[PDB]
Amino acid sequence: MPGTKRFQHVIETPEPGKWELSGYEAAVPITEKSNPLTQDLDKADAENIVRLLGQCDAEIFQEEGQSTYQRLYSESILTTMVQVAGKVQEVLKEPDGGLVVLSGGGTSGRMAFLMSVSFNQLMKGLGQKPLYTYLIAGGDRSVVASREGTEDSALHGIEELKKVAAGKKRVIVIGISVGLSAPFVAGQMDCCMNNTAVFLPVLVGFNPVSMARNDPIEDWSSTFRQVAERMQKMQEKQKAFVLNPAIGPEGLSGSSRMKGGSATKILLETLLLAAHKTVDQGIAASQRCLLEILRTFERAHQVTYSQSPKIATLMKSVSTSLEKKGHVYLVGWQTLGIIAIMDGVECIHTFGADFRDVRGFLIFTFSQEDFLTSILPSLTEIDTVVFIFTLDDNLTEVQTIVEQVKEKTNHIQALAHSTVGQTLPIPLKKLFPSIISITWPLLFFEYEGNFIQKFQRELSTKWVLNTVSTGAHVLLGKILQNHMLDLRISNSKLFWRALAMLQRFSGQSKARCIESLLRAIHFPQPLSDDIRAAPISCHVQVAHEKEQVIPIALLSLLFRCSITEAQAHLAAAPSVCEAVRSALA
Ligand SMILES: C[C@](O)(c1ccc(-c2ccc(S(=O)(=O)c3ccc(N)nc3)cc2)cc1)C(F)(F)F
Ligand SMILES: O=P(O)(O)OC[C@@H](O)[C@@H](O)[C@H](O)[C@@H](O)CO
Repeated sequence: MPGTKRFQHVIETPEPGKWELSGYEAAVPITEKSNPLTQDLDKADAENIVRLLGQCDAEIFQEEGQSTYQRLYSESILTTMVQVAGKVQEVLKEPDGGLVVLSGGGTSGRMAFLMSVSFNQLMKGLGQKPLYTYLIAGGDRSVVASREGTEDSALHGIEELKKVAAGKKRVIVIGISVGLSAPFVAGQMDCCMNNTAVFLPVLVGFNPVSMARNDPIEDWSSTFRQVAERMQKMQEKQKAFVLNPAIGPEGLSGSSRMKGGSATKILLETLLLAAHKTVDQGIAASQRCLLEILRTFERAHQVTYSQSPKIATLMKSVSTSLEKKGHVYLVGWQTLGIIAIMDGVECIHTFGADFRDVRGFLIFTFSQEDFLTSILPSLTEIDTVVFIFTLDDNLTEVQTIVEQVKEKTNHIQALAHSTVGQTLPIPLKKLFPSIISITWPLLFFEYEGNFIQKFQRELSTKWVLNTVSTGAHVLLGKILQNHMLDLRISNSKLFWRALAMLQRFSGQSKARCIESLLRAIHFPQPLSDDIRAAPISCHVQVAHEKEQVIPIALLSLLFRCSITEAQAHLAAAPSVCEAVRSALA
């Protein structure tokens, strides 16, 4: 019937109590699963939230149990890292006409960008031509914007890839998609396999290939799953690689910007840095070199969450200022500035939040005086401003701006990275009472810009900011158990996530859930056979423009009522969240 094929890959809602034994659960990709640790994240206070997310992050480093999924420290994965470092070396010997592309959508694209800069700095420092570039769904602008809609085209991915691979002779394309999901990446990987002379694809994500996305892509014939099964067959001959350790579900379900983006850096910085540092030594990359780097990243998690209490306190002050209706400013220097802007932007699509609600700044790129002149005026009693820097930064630029803001704010906390035995200028630097000092043991780096120290700090800041931004919103009651129910449908994945969430919270059939969602999306237009059979992109395009799509659809299901009736009830309620939670009860 109309729509059957569009919706075929969707599994039926299991009966009450049979969610386990249906094996609906067994087919939910790890990246989409509910994390058991965060069952009650919506009831944790600020310190528990910090404890719970630090613990979810720790799962990146958990080793394989004895019939189960390969993980970061499993031998098959590390061996694949080794072989990939190998192939990157080949290109580093023959830079002429060589290129290395790091590509993803959303946060995968963001992570790509940072890494491409770093390894370009590193080749610069050695006086070598930069060989890295990045690709991101929707073009360069996407690096620092909420543009969730742009990942759904495989021709787009391929076009970007063809632009940059210009007239190169040897191209490594590292397609990153946490969910093994983005059609932007799938097209690149497939195109690489049709020209193996030139291209070597390397696919990075965090699901087993058996769980890779398998619904049709609108502008492409193969599914991500097919593309990844075929890359895996090519790996036996070293013409493709799939690098896909499980890292366990996200603490906020399906929020792959968190563990996923972190694991992307951990995994790729490790491997790229091993490759570089072993070419000039005339020595193959080896498990042992990678391990050293992985264990350093693992210490970085411990070190970072040593500051949990003060992490929780920044949480409380970010949530407060949002709860009144203030804004939160994230002020950082060099690469940590960039990461700040990335965090704030991601809050737009992740929590429905305004661009002003949690925004980042680099010294979006506003110089010292420029920030003092334009932004400084807009501050208020109830706002919160966060300073993020190292002791290597230019602390006269720092303290100035802090001085200025201190008058207008009072809620300022800060995030400071030091090697042990560095001190804070002004012992009266008690402009910040009780800082989040994060102090890094001395380590034996040998490259000029000390790249291992940069990656540690970036990763640690990422974790802090991710945990704060995410925690501040959970405190406001915007998250249900460990799901963001009220998201904005802006791509096909988000559309499947919504339908999934409707089945889980209603317990009602697939067909009912699908019908409610399409009615909520296209109201006031009734369901027609065309709408039922339309490409998912049609539903996305319409839903992306509306508010409360998913809650309305869930209310209509729970009260077994019309869309007209569910909107009226929502408008009659004190808030979306209360309407939903009391309807659930
Ligand atoms: C955990 C939960 O059941 C759930 C179950 C499934 C999904 C989900 C399942 C599949 C998709 S998807 O976009 O089709 C997809 C995405 C990635 C992938 N590798 N495979 C499929 C998106 C979301 C999301 C959530 C619920 F409780 F949240 F509903
Ligand atoms: O890396 P994937 O699975 O291809 O996901 C790509 C993007 O959808 C994803 O990073 C999204 O922007 C984030 O908001 C999810 O937290």
